Amino acid sequence: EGRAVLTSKTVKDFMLQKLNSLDIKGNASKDPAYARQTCEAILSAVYSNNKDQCCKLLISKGVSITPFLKEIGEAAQNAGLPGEIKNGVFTPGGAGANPFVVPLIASASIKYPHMFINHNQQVSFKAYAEKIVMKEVTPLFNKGTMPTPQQFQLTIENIANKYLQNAS
Repeated sequence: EGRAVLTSKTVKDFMLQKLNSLDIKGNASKDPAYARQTCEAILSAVYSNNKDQCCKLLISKGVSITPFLKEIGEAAQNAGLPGEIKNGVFTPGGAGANPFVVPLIASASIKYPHMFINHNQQVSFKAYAEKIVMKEVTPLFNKGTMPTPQQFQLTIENIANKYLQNAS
C-alpha cells in the first residue's frame, strides 16, 4: 500500500507486495537453482524460524533447542532439505535466517525504519513474514512430494510449541 498512515498492515502490506513481487515460485520455475534454495530453505526457514522462534523464548529459560532443532531437522530431513548433522542432530542446508524473509524483512528494515525502530519489532516482523511466503512457497511443494509450509510449519511449530511451553 502507499498511505501516510497505513496501520494494521503497512509493512505487512509492502512485505506482502514484496512477497508477491518476490515470486518465490516464478523464480523456482525459471531458476531450478532458486527452486532448490527456495523449496528446501522455505521449510528450512520455518525450520530455522522454529529454531529462532522456539529458541528465542527458550534461550530465556536456558533450555536446549538442539533436541528440538533435531526434530525440525527431522521434518527438514524428511522434507528433503539436508545439510548439517552432529551428535544425533541434523539441520537443513539453507538453515540460515530464511532466504526470502531476510531481504523481505531487510527491505522493510530499509523501507520501514518507523516499524523496525524497536529492536523487538523487526524480529517479530519476520515472524509473520515467514507465514506469508507459505502462500508463495506452498506451490513449490506441489510439483513433487514436499510438505506444504503450513503442514510442515505446524509439524515444526509443534516442536517449537512443544519446547515453547515447558512448564513456563
